[PDB]
Amino acid sequence: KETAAAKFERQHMDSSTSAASSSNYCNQMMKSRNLTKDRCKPVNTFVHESLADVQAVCSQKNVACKNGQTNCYQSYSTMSITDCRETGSSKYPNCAYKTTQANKHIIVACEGNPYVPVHFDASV
Repeated sequence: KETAAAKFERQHMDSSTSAASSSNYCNQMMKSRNLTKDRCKPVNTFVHESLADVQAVCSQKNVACKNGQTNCYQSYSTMSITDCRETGSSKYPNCAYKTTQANKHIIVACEGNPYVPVHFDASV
């Protein structure tokens, strides 16, 4: 099936745009990446940097993950991100989102050989 690394790219990477494309960005992207198929995923973050720069985070600042595991890493620089958050009106199958752009440090969990991002933990 889909590898964990491929799943991270599908759920979290959008290098095509530099910021939140428009007020409709999250509605379009949550659907097109298949994040509304079985339910409305309540929150998700997209990162607008190159794949190379996000993979490099696995050699940056080691920090504890929210779940207590020790394989999380925080970026030294800020990155361009978009947060998608489920609105009040939203009801499956018609999921609806608010789009918010920010520049923040990202925290990701890394695994494997090669050692690559597999989950998005937080932004700070």
